[PDB]
Amino acid sequence: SFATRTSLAADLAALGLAWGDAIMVHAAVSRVGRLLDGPDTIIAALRDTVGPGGTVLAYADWEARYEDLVDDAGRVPPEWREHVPPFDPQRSRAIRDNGVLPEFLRTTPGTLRSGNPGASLVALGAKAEWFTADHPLDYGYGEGSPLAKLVEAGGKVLMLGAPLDTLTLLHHAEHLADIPGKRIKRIEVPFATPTGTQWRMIEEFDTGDPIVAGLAEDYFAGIVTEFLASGQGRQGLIGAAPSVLVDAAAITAFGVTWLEKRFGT
Amino acid sequence: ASFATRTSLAADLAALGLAWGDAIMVHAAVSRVGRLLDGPDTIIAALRDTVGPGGTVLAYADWEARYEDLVDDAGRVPPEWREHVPPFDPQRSRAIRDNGVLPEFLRTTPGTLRSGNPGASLVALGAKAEWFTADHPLDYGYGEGSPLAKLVEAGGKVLMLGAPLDTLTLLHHAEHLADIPGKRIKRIEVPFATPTGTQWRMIEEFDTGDPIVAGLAEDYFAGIVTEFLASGQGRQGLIGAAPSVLVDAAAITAFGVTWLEKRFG
Ligand SMILES: [Cl-]
Ligand SMILES: [Cl-]
Repeated sequence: SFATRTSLAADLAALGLAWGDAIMVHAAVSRVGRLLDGPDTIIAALRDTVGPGGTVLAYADWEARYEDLVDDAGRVPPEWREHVPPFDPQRSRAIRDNGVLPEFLRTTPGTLRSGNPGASLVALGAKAEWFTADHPLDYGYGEGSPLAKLVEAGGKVLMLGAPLDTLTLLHHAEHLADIPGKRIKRIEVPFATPTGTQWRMIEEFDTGDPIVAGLAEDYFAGIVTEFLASGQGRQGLIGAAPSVLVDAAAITAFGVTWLEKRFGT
Repeated sequence: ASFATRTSLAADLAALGLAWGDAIMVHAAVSRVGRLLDGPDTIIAALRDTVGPGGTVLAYADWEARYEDLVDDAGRVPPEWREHVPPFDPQRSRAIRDNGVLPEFLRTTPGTLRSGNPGASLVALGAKAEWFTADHPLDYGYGEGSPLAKLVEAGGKVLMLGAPLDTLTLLHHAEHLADIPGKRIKRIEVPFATPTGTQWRMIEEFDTGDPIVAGLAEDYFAGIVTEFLASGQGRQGLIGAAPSVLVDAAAITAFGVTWLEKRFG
């Protein structure tokens, strides 16, 4: 049978999602079961559960398919530059590699989208403007980023059936961790401007593979599983989906400690 | 792989016979097109570039209407479910994604309009978008005065861009027009969003979920299209990597009516 916006809100409240929360969601929509409005049922239920003073967020990123073309310095070959679609935070699609919910949130009326393309978040609700403002273009998973703001605001992250290694916030722990050997990525990015396309080199720690050597690609999942084993966070069903709800500040500190124990001096 | 671009796709579309000023309805299987530098949006952009500002780009939106699984044998929603069913909102309801994401991506392109009969709804973007989407009759929404009838009246075109040939929605307008006996009729209750809340209405139309009459294969539209091509009409060729078929809307409609009337008839 169908789960509804009402039934999902009951499940979310039971799992610990609280009135006024800033909630970042990662979802595997099919695992939730039958939904009367599909992915939009999830968005509506989240909004119902945090209420008007809460904020609903997701990781947008952008497709940036031209990245396959760049040279070893990260630059776009001259013959391709004119063809590459520039980033526009109001128009560029969210990436769909981990389901359609971020794109569906992006196109829900009222949603705002932050300005660092590959690190961009979407936000809908009371603090959406603040969460998406002034996203630094370099090291966009670090200080002053939407992820840093989620920690500062005491926000939460919900894995709604999503694979645990897709918890984007742990890239903020990677950025913060005092460990050596961090992998740095440099890539040229085109930005839409009223005066035309402006290209800029972006530098950040790589988030496409673990920040340091010796880790499997899915190592974030193990960090989350250890966090839960330590007695932190909450687990329960949302619809039919096994789900995990964690405090943003708590999981970030745990991930920093996890990395510093294994790679620090 | 190489990347197709909005420039290269526009060249392919012009080569296939798409013309400046055309009203073009597109059905697309994005995966058949090969690598696209801006994904499905490359296709939309190339279509707009080829027809220009005086042209119009259309697609079949429909809507998910998942509650249809709940209706009783007269098509009505049982009382315990009525409050939970998301109402149709032409500006908000997703396009159905059964035949790919392009209609939904077109729907969320700035400026696109969406017609008011949910299950028969078209999206339209361009010079005649208001006319194409206005006053869509709620009963028999594939018939007179519908966006599909208007496409025929305007001398528009239909492009199967890698799409299976039996997904040519316009041939449901031929089914509506054909003077044949035994036509199957569908009745279903539909909720509409309004300023004062949900308003329910019974909709009646010829059933477009199965062939209009008994004795036809489920994919019989595909055979009509290939017979149309075999008669010397229409154009065939690649768009990007995708085998594609471009037909005149008025011509394929008359052909399909004649095809049905010859047989049933
Ligand atoms: Cl879905
Ligand atoms: Cl379709």
